[PDB]
Amino acid sequence: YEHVTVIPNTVGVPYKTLVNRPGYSPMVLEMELLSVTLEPTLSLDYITC
Amino acid sequence: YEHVTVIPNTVGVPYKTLVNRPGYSPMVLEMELLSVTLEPTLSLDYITCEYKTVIPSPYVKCCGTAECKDKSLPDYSCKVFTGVYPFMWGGAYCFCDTENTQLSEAHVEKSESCKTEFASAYRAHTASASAKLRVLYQGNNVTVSAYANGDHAVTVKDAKFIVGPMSSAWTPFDNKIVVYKGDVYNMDYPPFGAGRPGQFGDIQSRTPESEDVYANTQLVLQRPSAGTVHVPYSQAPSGFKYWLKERGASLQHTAPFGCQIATNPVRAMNCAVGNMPISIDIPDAAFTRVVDAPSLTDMSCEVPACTHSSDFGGVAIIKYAASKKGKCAVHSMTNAVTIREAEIEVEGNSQLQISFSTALASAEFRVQVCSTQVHCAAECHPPKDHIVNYPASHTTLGVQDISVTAMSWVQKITGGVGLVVAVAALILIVVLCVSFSRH
Ligand SMILES: CCCCCCCC/C=C/CCCCCCCC(=O)OC[C@H](COP(=O)(O)OCC[N+](C)(C)C)OC(=O)CCCCCCC/C=C/CCCCCCCC
Repeated sequence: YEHVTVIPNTVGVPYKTLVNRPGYSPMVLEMELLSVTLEPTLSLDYITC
Repeated sequence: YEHVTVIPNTVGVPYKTLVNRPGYSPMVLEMELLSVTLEPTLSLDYITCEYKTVIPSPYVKCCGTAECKDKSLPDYSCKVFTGVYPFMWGGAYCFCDTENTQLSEAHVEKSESCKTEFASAYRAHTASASAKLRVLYQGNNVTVSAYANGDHAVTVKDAKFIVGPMSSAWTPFDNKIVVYKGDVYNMDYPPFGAGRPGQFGDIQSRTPESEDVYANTQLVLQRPSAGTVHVPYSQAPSGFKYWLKERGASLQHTAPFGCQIATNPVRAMNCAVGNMPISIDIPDAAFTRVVDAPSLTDMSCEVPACTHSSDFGGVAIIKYAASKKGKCAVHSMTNAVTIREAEIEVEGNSQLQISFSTALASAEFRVQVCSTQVHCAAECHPPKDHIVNYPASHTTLGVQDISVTAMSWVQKITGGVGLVVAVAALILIVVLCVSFSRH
């Protein structure tokens, strides 16, 4: 059962989301962003020494 | 005690029936059709096969002219060609350069493959239905097989079953059918002895072992090439071989109602048309006195969750208080809702769970445990899967006005419009009364 949810991008703060499906008992998932990384693609221009 | 009921002819879908004999605890029987077979009566018109052209070695008459003979062979042809100068390997065959004739002659016959490779052209009169049924009786599955003509009652476990007759005479075979070996086709083959050349039926025979053969292949003899001792001819190619390539799709792949076709004998299996009248006779020893049966009071029913998903997508929980321990019949008194369970064990003060299938988006129905019924209702969600590999267990949604609760919107709008119309009519009639009093 695909369940799309949105949590704020804050790191280290747990967020509880409710996964509810008819015929099945509701499920709650506790999730917590441990780390988020942004990796720029670099195109070196020149080296200075 | 004898009971009669009618079930839809759909194969593989169980149905529940209620046997409410007065003075006894009601009994619920479940019957499911395992297979339904139609086997038409066949009369063999003729057979077709590949022909062979029998050519005797030509008679080349040296220094003279031969004469055409005559006989009654299937497609006998004879022609005398004059002016031939045939050559064999060692030199000319005829002494003189001319005044020679060749007596070419040929006929046709059944091949030797007609014992194995043939197509039978039948005439299907009428079907003799026969059904094999599985009935859940006394909490036991017992398989009952019998003819479906409404007669030929069969007895198992002291019960007497009579099944049929078919509610519909529909059959997937026309009057004229042909069977190759496993396939059957609905085709209108030519009359025996009137078959066209180069088409199915160019050579016919009453039986594969018969000797008399009709063959119309327009065999025409042709003039032999100069200096050759052959017998050329022009003939329409075998129509049976042409048919084999251009057969098309058999009845097994084109029949409606999801029919299945077999052979030896030819049958039509699982025709999903009509309904099956079935009558059951049960011994009095099977029933129980209503007093001796457990009695149930203080029944409450709730639906924790439900879904109209064609596969018992709903569950109902029923609380109850029982007089004594014993089996009890569960029956849904609403065609729109089908309940899987048939009988249940009941004891003390406890609760029991049942599963039901429905098409209503809002379920409202009365479940009748033995001798006592309870109202039940809840909302049904729609399922997520679009397609499934099995038929719907429940019946159709409903032939009439089974729209869901939250039709309260319809009630509200209709009531408001009716109130406005009633107010307008009242104003009209009061002013009419006032104006009619005035004079
Ligand atoms: C001044 C103007 C006058 C002009 C007159 C207008 C005439 C127009 C009409 C002609 C009628 C058209 C019918 C077409 C033929 C269909 C036949 C059919 O094949 O019939 C399908 C079935 C009916 O079965 P039957 O009874 O005939 O079979 C029993 C048969 N016998 C009775 C013989 C035993 O139909 C079903 O079952 C399907 C069930 C599906 C139910 C759909 C529910 C739709 C509900 C919508 C509600 C909207 C939400 C409200 C929200 C409002 C908020 C404000």
